[PDB]
Order: sequence, then C-alpha cells, then structure tokens
Amino acid sequence: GSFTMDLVEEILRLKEERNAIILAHNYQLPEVQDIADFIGDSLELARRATRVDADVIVFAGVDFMAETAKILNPDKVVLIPSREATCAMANMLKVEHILEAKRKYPNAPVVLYVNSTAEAKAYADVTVTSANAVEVVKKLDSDVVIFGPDKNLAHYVAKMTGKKIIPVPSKGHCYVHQKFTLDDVERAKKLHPNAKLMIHPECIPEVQEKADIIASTGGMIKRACEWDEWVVFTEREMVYRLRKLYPQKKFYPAREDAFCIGMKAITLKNIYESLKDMKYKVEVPEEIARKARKAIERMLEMSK
Ligand code: SF4
Ligand SMILES: [Cl-]
Ligand SMILES: [Cl-]
Ligand SMILES: [Cl-]
Ligand SMILES: [N+]
Repeated sequence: GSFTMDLVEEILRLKEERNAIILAHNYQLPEVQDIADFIGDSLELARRATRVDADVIVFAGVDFMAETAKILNPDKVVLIPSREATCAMANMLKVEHILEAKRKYPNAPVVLYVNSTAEAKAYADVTVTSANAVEVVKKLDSDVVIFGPDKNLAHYVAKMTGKKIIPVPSKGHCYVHQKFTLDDVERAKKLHPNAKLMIHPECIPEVQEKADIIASTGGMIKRACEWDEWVVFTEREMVYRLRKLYPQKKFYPAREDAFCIGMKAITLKNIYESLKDMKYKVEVPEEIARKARKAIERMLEMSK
C-alpha cells in the first residue's frame, strides 16, 4: 500500500529500537493509555518500576512520578516527554516546611505523599500514596506523624488511623479534586440513582463522607467489581480507563471539567519525540536519590 506509519506505528517501532517500556498513569489521555505497556496509580507505578527489564522508561505522567521511577532505576534512562508535566499539589511542599515540623516533632516520622519533589522525599522516613497511606501510618511506631502535601488525604488518614497528623505545608491540595462539591454529589445521585460513588481521598472531607468507596485510582479499579454502575469523583480520564477495563459496567464522570493540566502536557506526539530524541532525560542527584530510595523501598516493604 501507499500509506506509511502513523504516530502509533512510529512509537511502536521506536519502543522496539530503544528497548523501551511506556509506563502511564490512569489520568493520561485515552490515546496515550492505548499505547502504554503498563497503566496504574502511583503505588502500582512505583512497584512496577522495581521490575523493569527494559533499558529505557518513557514516563507518561508527571515529573514527580518519573523521578520516582528514576530513583528506583538510577542506571536506566528515564524520559519525561514534557518538562511541563508537573503536579501543583506536590510543588506546594518545600524543605522549609519539613524542617520546621521536624523541629516541633523530632520523634514524629515524616510521611510524604509520592506527590512530592525528590528533594522533599530525601527527608521522608517513608513515602505513601492514596492506596497505602492509612496502612503505612497505622504501622508506624508513633501516635504523631508529619504528613503531606495533601491536607485532604491527611484528613482521611487521621480519621482512619486515629493518629495525630501534622500537615506539611498548611494548605496543600489538588485543584482538580477540589473542584468536587456536595452539589456534584447531589447531581450525580439524581441523574444516576442506582450508581455508587467512587471518591478519591484528595477530595474535600464533606465530599469524602458521601462516598460508597474512598480509594486511589488503583483501588477504584480493584473494587469496581462490587457494583455495576459508578460515578467517578476523580480526574475525568479515569472514566475512560474504567470503561476499557470493564466494558460491561457503567461509569459516569462526576465532573467532566475535572482535568489535570500537568497530566495533559503528555501527548502522543511528544511521546514519539521522546523516543526519537531520547528526551527529556530525568536525573536525580545521588545524595537526594539514595535518601529518597530508602523511603520508597520502606513504603514498598510496608505495603504489598
Ligand atoms: S491530579 Fe492533582 S495531585 Fe495528580 S498530578 Fe494533577 S495536580 Fe497533581
Ligand atoms: Cl519491563
Ligand atoms: Cl495524581
Ligand atoms: Cl470483569
Ligand atoms: N516502640
């Protein structure tokens, strides 16, 4: 035939030529999800990054996630297709916040959401994600923990563990999940009265209280078998992921306008260019990386 390769075919060929794997987050565009080798939540992506046989990891996600993969694979090439793929919640937490909390509470473990910079993780005793934060905090040997950046996840952790949670910083949150209100809950239940509600713990507490299940996107996938019809209170591309996994169920976005600009910095074109040009190479300074790796490997040990 006369036709040549499209972007998908170019990517497939370059993945072979580079001995590369494409890891994608659940909030990636559908056409990016469709070319990824593995798709998951933050914990699943971290765990998957400990069994990489490929030489090159193309990370269809935000920079903190790519940095986590690099911390776990210092001697592989990790590529981020755009350096503008970044997380507003993670940027809210600075070293100065951690140091001030450690001064007040020197005996409190420092528990940092993976939505955090590599520099911040160097100060964590253990990292967490939305999937394992309750379990990890429960098991730590202290009734007081320093926790951040996300204050809404911190609220959920405090509720479920009964422990004293010292937030760092004071107001960390995700603007995507802050879009959900009690009015969205009322509207969803009126439009879909037989559906149950899957709610991310980055949503505000009063919205969390309306959930049938509170879960990371990975937990949403794991527990979707419990009902046939769900309203999805997270970033709207998760609806595509759930529909692909469970074509026989029904999924509805809680809000179509719950979009993460940083996630959508990743495009099919810039994944192609990432493999073609071997860019942008993610690097983490050795001293930071070694300290962060200790905290991440502790997380993986404490949460299977
Ligand atoms: S959805 Fe929220 S927490 Fe996740 S990368 Fe985007 S801004 Fe960060
Ligand atoms: Cl692999
Ligand atoms: Cl996220
Ligand atoms: Cl199934
Ligand atoms: N102890």
